[PDB]
Amino acid sequence: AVPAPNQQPEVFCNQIFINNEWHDAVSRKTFPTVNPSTGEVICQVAEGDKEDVDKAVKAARAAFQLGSPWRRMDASHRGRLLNRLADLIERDRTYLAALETLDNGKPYVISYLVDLDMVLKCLRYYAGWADKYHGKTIPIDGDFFSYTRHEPVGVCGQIIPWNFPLLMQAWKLGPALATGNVVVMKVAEQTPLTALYVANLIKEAGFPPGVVNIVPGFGPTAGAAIASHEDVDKVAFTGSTEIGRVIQVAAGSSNLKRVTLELGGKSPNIIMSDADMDWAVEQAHFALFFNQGQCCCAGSRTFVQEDIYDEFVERSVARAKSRVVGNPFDSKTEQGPQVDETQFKKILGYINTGKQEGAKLLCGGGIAADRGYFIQPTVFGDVQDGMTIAKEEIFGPVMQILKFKTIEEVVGRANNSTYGLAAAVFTKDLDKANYLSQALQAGTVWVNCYDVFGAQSPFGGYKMSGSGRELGEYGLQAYTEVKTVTVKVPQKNS
Amino acid sequence: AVPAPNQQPEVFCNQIFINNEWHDAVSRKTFPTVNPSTGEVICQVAEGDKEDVDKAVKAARAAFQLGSPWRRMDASHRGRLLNRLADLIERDRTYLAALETLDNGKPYVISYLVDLDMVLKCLRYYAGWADKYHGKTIPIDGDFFSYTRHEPVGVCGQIIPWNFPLLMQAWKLGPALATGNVVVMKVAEQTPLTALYVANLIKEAGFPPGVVNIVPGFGPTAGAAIASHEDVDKVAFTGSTEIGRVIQVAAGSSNLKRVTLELGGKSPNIIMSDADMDWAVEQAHFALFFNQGQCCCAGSRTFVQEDIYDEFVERSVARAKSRVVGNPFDSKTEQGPQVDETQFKKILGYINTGKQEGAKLLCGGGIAADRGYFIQPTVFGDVQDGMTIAKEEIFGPVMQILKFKTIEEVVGRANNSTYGLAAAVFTKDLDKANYLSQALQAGTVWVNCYDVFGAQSPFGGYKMSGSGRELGEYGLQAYTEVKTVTVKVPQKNS
Amino acid sequence: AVPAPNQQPEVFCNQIFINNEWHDAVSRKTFPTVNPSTGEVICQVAEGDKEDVDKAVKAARAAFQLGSPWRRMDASHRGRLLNRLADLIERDRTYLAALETLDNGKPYVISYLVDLDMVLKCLRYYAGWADKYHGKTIPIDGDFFSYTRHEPVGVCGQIIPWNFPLLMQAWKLGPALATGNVVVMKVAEQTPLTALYVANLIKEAGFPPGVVNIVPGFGPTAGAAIASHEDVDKVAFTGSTEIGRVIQVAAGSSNLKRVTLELGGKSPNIIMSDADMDWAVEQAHFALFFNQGQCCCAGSRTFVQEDIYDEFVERSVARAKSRVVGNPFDSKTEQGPQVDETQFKKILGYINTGKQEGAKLLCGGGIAADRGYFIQPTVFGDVQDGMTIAKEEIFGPVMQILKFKTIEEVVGRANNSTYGLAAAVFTKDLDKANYLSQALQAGTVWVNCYDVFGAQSPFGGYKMSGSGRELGEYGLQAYTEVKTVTVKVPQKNS
Amino acid sequence: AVPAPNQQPEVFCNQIFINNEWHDAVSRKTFPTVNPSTGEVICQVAEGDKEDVDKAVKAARAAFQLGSPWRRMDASHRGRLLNRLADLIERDRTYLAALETLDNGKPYVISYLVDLDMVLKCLRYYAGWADKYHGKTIPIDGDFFSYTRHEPVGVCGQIIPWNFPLLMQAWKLGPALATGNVVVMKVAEQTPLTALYVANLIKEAGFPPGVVNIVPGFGPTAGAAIASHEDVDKVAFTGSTEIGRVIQVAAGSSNLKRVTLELGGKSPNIIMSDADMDWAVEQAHFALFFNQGQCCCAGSRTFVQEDIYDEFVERSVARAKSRVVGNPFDSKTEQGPQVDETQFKKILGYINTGKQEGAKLLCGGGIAADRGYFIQPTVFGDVQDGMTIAKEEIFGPVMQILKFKTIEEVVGRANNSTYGLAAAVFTKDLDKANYLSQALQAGTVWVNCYDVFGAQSPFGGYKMSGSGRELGEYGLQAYTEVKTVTVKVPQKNS
Ligand code: NA
Ligand code: NA
Ligand code: NA
Ligand code: NA
Repeated sequence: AVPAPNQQPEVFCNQIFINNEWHDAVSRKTFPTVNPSTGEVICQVAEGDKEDVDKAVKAARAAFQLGSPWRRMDASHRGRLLNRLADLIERDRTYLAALETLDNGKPYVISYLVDLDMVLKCLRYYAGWADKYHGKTIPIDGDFFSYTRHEPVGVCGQIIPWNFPLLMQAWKLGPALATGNVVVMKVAEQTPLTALYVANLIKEAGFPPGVVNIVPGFGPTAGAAIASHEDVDKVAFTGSTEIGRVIQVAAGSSNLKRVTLELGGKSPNIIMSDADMDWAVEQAHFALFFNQGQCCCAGSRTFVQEDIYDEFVERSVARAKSRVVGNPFDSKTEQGPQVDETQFKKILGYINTGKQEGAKLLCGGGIAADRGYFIQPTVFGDVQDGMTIAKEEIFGPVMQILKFKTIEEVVGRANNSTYGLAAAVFTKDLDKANYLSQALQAGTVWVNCYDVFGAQSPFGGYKMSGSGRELGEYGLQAYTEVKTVTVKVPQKNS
Repeated sequence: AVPAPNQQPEVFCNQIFINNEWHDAVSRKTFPTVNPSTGEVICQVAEGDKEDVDKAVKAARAAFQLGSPWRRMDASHRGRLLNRLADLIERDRTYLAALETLDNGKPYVISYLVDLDMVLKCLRYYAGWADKYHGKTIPIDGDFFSYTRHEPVGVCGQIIPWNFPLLMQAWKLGPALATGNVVVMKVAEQTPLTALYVANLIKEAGFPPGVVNIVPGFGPTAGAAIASHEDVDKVAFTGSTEIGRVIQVAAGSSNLKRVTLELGGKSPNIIMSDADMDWAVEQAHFALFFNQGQCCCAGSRTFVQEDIYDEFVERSVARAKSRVVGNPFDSKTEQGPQVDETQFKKILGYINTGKQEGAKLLCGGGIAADRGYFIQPTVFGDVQDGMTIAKEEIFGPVMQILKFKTIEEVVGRANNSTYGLAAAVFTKDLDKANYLSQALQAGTVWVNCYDVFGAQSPFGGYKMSGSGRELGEYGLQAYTEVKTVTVKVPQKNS
Repeated sequence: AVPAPNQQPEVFCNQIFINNEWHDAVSRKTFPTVNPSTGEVICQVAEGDKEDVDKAVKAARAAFQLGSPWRRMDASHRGRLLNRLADLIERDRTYLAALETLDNGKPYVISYLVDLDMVLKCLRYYAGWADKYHGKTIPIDGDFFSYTRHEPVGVCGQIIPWNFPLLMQAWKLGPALATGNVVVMKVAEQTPLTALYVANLIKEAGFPPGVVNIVPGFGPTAGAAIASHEDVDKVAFTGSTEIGRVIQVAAGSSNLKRVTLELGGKSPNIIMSDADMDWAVEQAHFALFFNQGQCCCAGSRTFVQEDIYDEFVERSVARAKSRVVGNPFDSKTEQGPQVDETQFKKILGYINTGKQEGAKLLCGGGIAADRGYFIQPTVFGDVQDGMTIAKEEIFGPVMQILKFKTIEEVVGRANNSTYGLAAAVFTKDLDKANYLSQALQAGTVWVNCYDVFGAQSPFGGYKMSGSGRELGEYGLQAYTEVKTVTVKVPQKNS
Repeated sequence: AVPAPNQQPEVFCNQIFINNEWHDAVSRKTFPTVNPSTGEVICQVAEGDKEDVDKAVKAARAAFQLGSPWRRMDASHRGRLLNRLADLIERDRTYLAALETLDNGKPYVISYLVDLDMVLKCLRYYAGWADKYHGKTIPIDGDFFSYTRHEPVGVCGQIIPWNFPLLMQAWKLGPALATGNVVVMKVAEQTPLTALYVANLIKEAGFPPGVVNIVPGFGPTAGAAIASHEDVDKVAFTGSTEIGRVIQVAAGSSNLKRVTLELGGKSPNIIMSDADMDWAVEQAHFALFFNQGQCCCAGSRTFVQEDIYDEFVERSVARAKSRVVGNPFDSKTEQGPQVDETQFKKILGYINTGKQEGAKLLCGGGIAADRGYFIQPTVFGDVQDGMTIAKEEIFGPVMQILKFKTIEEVVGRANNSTYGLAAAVFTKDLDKANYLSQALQAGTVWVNCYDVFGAQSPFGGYKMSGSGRELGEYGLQAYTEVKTVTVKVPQKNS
């Protein structure tokens, strides 16, 4: 079931979080955060900039000093704190889900059943890793005792997007804190509220001051300040491929800080002729339209084998036309508004480009409401690889259906992209499944399913969809600095 | 028990290696490689540039295609090939050691007993890793079967320095080949010969054409071409910190290729009052003077506790004065010439700066021979943290001895650096050793020893000394692209 | 902060626990459990036998059937349940500690601050392991996809001792439940209460019926029934070496069930001449006297270097004389009574033997109270290796102090034993610590400390002190059955 | 590509191997080893007994002493030695293959192409493990430094069968030697020759005396002396379930030595109606008839779905009737003789048993030649679960074909056995494969293939088919003794 929401939840936090205290921007400047469903301003938020970032970094660095409460804390206790933070989030689940929906636009039912649940599972998962990421005792040559210490990388700058505000924060905080690092987080200007409230919970949980610092603000200012900072040891970024470049260049230009990127995609969803029609159709719909189509791993290239193409398209169009668009607080709503005006216009622009280039508009294609940033579930058929809607990430409710003949053909076409975040394969055949999962150049390959995330399984991109991995044990690698200690001994023995 | 060397080894390879064939630069241009012991030209070498690197990348990419011999090869067989390569190198050990000394300048005895031995151990170590770097089967939530495939990152651009020509090539090829990647290597212009001959052995061993391609040439040309190439998936660089920045910026500006860096250092060698005097003195000498002082992790900051400072310095000066400098082919020679004129002049410049800033010159300080790039073993006493020779990497036979009082003091001074490649601690006290090894911010902390390397133990730097690790199991991480495959199953059970 | 105890807590559970329900023994027989501090009966407890064990096994087997709630449960959820169990035990902490002290005899302060704290840390540690014990994807030769599934071993029979009732229960349940196994636990006849109450908490936590079944009773009856059962897949035993043999014999004679043993010991505590006198004395005292000396890893062989022997002995005797013996509920009591009469007499018998064989009685040596099973802290000096009190496990407040001269001597004397559960070394010298830690043949070697347990570090014995390890990642191995799945694929690629 | 064999290979080794030297049995007794193809005696072999085993154990223990060549040797060097042994075995490949066939009876082509090839890959695989089985540095609570040492278990008694003489020796020596243990091996009385020759190669390779000792002789004498020896730390046995019990009982009755067992089986080969008929028929034949049916994991229960039963049986019978039985040295021979008379008679007995209980004899069922121990490829149809030929391991060329209807039915029937060594599933359906591979209670589950072994993939049984695993990383666990070292440090930091 799902508890009734407060459609107009009160905002308790809207400032910069440093040393477990709330601060106004040094410039005293604030920026408005809008409710995408109405287009009206929710409240003002402290606009952090370079100077505010500097304050946050110094606080983090201080909390990371040898002998500090955070450094001396037992690894198991860090796990205890993460579990406490999770318990607190669960206590304030209904409120957080409502505030998430208010600032993001996604359906309250989803924020409660999906986003929040995943946030809880992510933090609790990593909570258990806190005291289990062992170093090694190595059998080196000669009379020596060699071993490695898995230490925290240090002050970690984390910049996250707006599509999954709370979840993105969880994916970043979970591994970082589990391994004993300190954080200076830069949340999206479109969705700063939920993350800021969580900071209050981090304080309530008992995390030492300076361990987690959140600086709301713009990208070119606050974000770039973190990426170019001389005292930030590592930066984790999740967003567009274009900005990912800026981040890596900034890291190489400054202090050569370690970098991991989770960028965009143009994920291919391959439906073989032997697939379960009903299942594939529903999953292909979910694969694309999930979260208003604002998912980095969205199945934006639906490949369908010719023998079943016509039927698949017919069923897909019907499903899209039946997709309920409206008030995200209404239990019947399947699709809310896009995050903001910029995205709203961007998507309409892509739809226009799709029409211009010859793609067959099967349904939707325009605005779905007079107020808010609602867009009709759109489906394009007979899409070709060279079309703009087949190459660029739309990040909206715009489905692309392409036809193919052979398995060798679809492999080449699916892999012919600078992106490689994810891919899916729908088939009943064992050999086909194995052939494709191996051949596909993507960080995650789903078989007879889509958007199946687990805190236990790593997620990340190939090619220009990013570098490094998040979630699972792999998610701890980027947050660890390996130290080798080689000691001379009297006489080494096996 | 070292075999008599051939002081005038014949050069059989001096061109660009692509598809197991030797090619002249497209521009037909060549550059001279000098014997640092005489200053005379050994021979000309094909000067590779962008167009040459482009040919290399295409060959590598072709060898990496799905279904190719290298891709279909059993992981165990890749291990067999690496073992065969090692066997071939051992067969031609005496020749390679001589050719190494001829082009690099290091004593032949060291080339044979150290470099070649370490080359063999590295290749053989990784040969064993070829079929053991397992992926994982993950207990994800829901009715799904989730697992990861540890696939090769792809086309790897590897740029190596001149201080350890053969060894650096092995540290690179070992992990790359063991994990099934393809290589486009750019060797140092100062020492291209030995690596090129090894390429001939790579062909002889049976490695498929295009798996390993070597392009000799300059850095701003060939090296930059690789770092900025749109089809190179990963770049591994070892060299100066200055150039490391260029590499990472090039990667972010191009295709967001994965990057790992092994940069410079100013490693502190801490000698506590309770240390074994004789041992610490000898190890401190080796720590700094090894390989003409041309070691990335050289103990260029010798911290000595006041109570033993005087005696330590006296013994160190004596050892430095008795260090034999001369023909690297003479068995009595402990120190050969510096790699080239540029390094020769740079070192003298640092010695001049050391005198100008108030450091007490105890011995050496000038040229050691009329012909070649020989420098006298130089030792500076009463060095202060603020001095240039105390902050900048000299990369030559110039020792810095600093005095300290407390253990807390030395930690702070040792850690006050933008470098953090290595560090050492000499003491008989258990608690002191553990306190320091933990407190020191360096990739490798040696206790009662120095420059102890093992193919089993990872090596890499903290801060601006680099990112990522080489050697050991960790050395495989950067050469692996993790793919998650999540399959829907009828009913998941434990 | 130790809360005021209920020096006579009420017993709510005293029956057999099967399918989350309380049952009387099939025979309806019961056995008394005595308060060692008064010798008075606390209450009767259902005396389980073979027929009762058979019921428990069938219940366990049923809960382990493919498709059952326990088998289908998400691994992460098993973790949640273990964390819930912990929270429940923490809620009833004060009560459990008191009940522990009542049935066992250990000081309430220790039961609260040590036993329960460790029980909570153990369960919470393993809760985090529930969804992280991955299988592997293996790069096998040929066109195949090979991987391993880490499945539960199945029905696990767990037999535990009386020295740490609650903690031994946690050490067993934590790893077993985290890996998805089912349990048929046989608790000690001397201390069945606390475990039985925990079963109530297991039910309250939400664990499916049949997952954990507890059968109180005698060893030759219930215990042997489990060890010899044809449907028990694995048995984990902790107790004496003598019974350990019976366990392995029973396993081999029955169905070849997997076996792991945590037996007795005669752990050497080596005090080098350069050790911290005060610290070594206090730790050596703790090492032997902890938990009324009823610790499997007790430092029952205190080796002291001759140069410091006299002083160490003097200080040791003073500390032993000042050790407060009395009512466990009194805050000032450091030592409570022995678990039962049998142990009471066995200890006195050993003290008598110590006197008869020439060991020098320095203090104590007799009964400490008129009522209960209290024994005076006894210390024997000038003990020789061949003496009975130097070879056999006393399991009481009887300290053995031996004199030695050289480090080579002590290693040989320490290792000359059929036991090898633990050992300790006290010294300030780095080389000595490393030499001894490597040379000593024991599952755990403590340096400058003793009885330092962590749920993160494995514990187990060498030689006849047992086989297999508990705690840490290693504790999951014995509870895992490895399955290899090798699938034929169209064409294998790296 | 198989070199012409020496049909009458000379025997160079037929004594007891201790300390790299050949010794006669203390009793001077010898036993004949027979050529199963002719029934003639090949030669006599020293009959080792208890006293001979005692000598071997003492030699092994001596070679395992702290500071010995074997204990001090670099782990990487152990790998070098293993690779050398492999090279020597390959050098004498043709000879060993012929001698294997001479004493065992299996076809020379198979001995050369399969057995020897597998032996080479096993040792070479484990050679790579020697310096890679790392211990751990654990983030324990409090101010401590905790880590583990992966030490050798010690003196390992290894008892192997006669079905795969050389391969079984490799599966044993590889992991034991890679981890630095010492060995006392007891080879099968029916096939002692090849293992003894390999011992010569062991000495030639450079292994220190006492590291590997081989004692040929009978089971109740030599084998039992090893299992019950007071100085043998671990025993690995491969053979019948009956003797496996004796081994575990001996271990528990003696010194509680660690035990791993690889026993028999009655592995089910499930053929679904949608399987590739031709492929399944050929694979089901191989599954049962390989190595004269003398394979522990032989697919002795071929379950076939009713809709394809009739055709499958027809094709199976035809294939069985075409299977060439004859001189193992003739290239045309597919099946040689059974290992000895005892097995010969046992098989004939089971064949008669099958006829008596109602199983339909489709072909064969009798002796295939006048001389030797040749038996006709026998196929039984319409076999029922309750029949003896359906429950007990025949270990001969006798196929059982059973009919089933549903997938749920077959799972229950396949799992209804005290054996659980292996199983197979033939189907084109993804879901069926996953459903079955998860449901089957077997150590190895092959999908669309059978008898696919890889040094990288673990092998072992469930239930009464054994305990523990061999091959892969898992094969190292039983050969490792874990030691925890917990050191007190000034101040623990992350
Ligand atoms: Na917003
Ligand atoms: Na040169
Ligand atoms: Na009692
Ligand atoms: Na024979």
